[PDB]
Amino acid sequence: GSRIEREQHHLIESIEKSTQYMAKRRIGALISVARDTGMDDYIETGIPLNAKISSQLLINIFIPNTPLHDGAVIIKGNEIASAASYLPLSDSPFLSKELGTRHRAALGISEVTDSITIVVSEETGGISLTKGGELFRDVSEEELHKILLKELVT
Ligand SMILES: Cc1nn(C)c(C)c1CC(=O)Nc1ccccn1
Ligand SMILES: [Cl-]
Repeated sequence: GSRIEREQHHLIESIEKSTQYMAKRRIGALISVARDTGMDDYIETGIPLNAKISSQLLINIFIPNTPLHDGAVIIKGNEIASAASYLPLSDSPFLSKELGTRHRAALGISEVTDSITIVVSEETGGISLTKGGELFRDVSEEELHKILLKELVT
């Protein structure tokens, strides 16, 4: 009851710290947090980790030209379920064309699941979020904290 609430805030803090580190260095990232709708089919596409959640591990996963970086990290429950997992690309023509594959993958998974997905752009270092087919582009740290707090702490 209260143990899961402490885990969710640790999940939020882990996302904030890792995205800040990667944004400063323009390291692309794609982190999808599953919810009610299971993402088990997409977890199976990646390399399984089943690891404890930490900002340190999230950073090490997305280091460029490493075995674990090319794809999405999926967080299920209180674990980093998989890395290098593949997410469906959205077919939306409304998505801006200056955004890349990570943004299109984050939008695609938000259209068929209720998951919260976070993106770090390797071109601009901007942090974006997707939920329910919508895109919050280049959010600030306050905006990111408010969205994650509302959507991840039940
Ligand atoms: C869904 C899918 N299956 N397969 C074989 C491909 C190539 C895709 C789409 C895709 O490129 N998704 C992606 C790209 C970057 C990060 C995360 N997902
Ligand atoms: Cl990108």
